Amino acid sequence: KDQEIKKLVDQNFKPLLEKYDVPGMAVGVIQNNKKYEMYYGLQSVQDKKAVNSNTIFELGSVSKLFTATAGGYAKNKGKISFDDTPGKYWKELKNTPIDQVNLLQLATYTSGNLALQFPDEVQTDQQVLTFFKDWKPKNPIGEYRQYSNPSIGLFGKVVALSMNKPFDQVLEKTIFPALGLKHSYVNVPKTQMQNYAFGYNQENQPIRVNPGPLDAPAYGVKSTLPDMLSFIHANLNPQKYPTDIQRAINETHQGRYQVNTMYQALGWEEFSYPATLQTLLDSNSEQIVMKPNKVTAISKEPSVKMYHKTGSTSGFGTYVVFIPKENIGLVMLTNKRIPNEERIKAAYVVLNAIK
Ligand SMILES: *[B@]([O])([C][N]S(=O)(=O)C1=[C][C]=C(C2=NN=N[N]2)[C]=[C]1)OP([O])([O])=O
Repeated sequence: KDQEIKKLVDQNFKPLLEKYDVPGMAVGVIQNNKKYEMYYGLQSVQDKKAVNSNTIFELGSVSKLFTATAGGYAKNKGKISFDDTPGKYWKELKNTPIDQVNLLQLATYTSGNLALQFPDEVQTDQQVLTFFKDWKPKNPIGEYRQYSNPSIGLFGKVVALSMNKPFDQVLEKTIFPALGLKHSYVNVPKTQMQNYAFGYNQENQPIRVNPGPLDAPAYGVKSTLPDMLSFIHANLNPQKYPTDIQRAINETHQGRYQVNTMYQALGWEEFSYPATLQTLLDSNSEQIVMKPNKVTAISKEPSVKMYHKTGSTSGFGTYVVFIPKENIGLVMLTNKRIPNEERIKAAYVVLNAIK
């Protein structure tokens, strides 16, 4: 039955490469503290270079899981409180309307007036500040979820301030080493550049992620399959990790509110396990991801939880899912974006099939 993991991944993930003309894929499963790595295709088409365990992929919004973790770590070191407001850490925002939004609300997208992206004209340090100064409320604060790069991006920048280090150094010098990660970066160094995949766009042109305002906390991490698998292992089995990072991790698992069947935890999305396929699919529906939705308090506290997160940049897809009580998880990394539904559906069949 260990011998079936490979066959399951070939049945469910492998056809997506022909169907979506994807150059390269890495799929990892972890089960009962045993890791399985499946690699497909090429990290770079023009160089005929294979996907392998050194291959670095862009994680996109799976990056928000690291930001959430950095938030949990800073809360439990007493550097921040989730009841604080950003003006306490970014002086220049004190007494402004955005300083009525607390850090949890920023992290969990409920400021009530923040869209998916910054405006394209917002780019520099000063334009970012200016944007947050000029910010004014729209929906009642804390009542409306709209998925948002600037919201969690500011939470990220506040966490770095509370730690007196820029955000990239928070991850690379504190958070990634505490998790045992060897090849995860906000900035891929010179000596690893030959391991960094090209991404491929919808016209199969090789591309990489562009700079943008507060990109690191929102979508700027790159990692390998083994690293991601270690991250899922941390999440599934955090007793082995330093106390500090354990408390951080636990903090990311606590659901804060519900949108019907989807609970919003810190970074992660949480569901009752077992979740139906449609529950997992509808979590990244146009309605949930693209438009405001009024949240409610958690009514049904799930006893057995599962967690997932999707991520995309223009050239890369990512999906990450784990279920504590089954001691199982999966990671998919592609260097071409494929529909979220496909990633979700393939992971559902594999994880169900293994028990
Ligand atoms: B995350 O992956 C955020 N998705 S996004 O639509 O906001 C997005 C951010 C950044 C890029 C990009 N910048 N430079 N190159 N590519 C593209 C898209 O959430 P998710 O999983 O997509 O819902």
